[PDB]
Amino acid sequence: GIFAFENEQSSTVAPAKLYKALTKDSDEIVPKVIEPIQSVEIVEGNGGPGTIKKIIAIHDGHTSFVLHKLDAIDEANLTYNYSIIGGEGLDESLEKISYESKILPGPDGGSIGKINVKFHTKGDVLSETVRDQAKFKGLGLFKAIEGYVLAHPDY
Repeated sequence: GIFAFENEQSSTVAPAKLYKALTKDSDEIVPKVIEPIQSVEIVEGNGGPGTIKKIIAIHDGHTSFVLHKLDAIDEANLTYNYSIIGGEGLDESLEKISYESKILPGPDGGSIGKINVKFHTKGDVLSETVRDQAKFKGLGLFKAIEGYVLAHPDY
């Protein structure tokens, strides 16, 4: 199945800066904001669509990873779509989780992060364990990065 959810988060960060942090600079910001993440490594591709990233983490004890694929990016429209396609952290019932993001202009020179998340389930049911984690999964990454940029604009 494919269960889509939409979420929106306002931010005081200027659209282009928030977008940059979420795209171009995420590899380097993420390790600083989510401690278990040691690094984010490009294992395929040269950065545009199709690129695969191995996010190396050590969830208490041993190193593991999660696989991320860039599905599309359009900086001119401040949009970027990526998916979580493998490794630990990806529920057993999911094929992958796809995110389609767009940063829109908000009032007062701030912005709005519209995140459409799609859970591609192996069955016809979205488990309550996942529908109850569609949160951390929905806006988690976004909030972490936005908070960082918010507190470290000159990063």
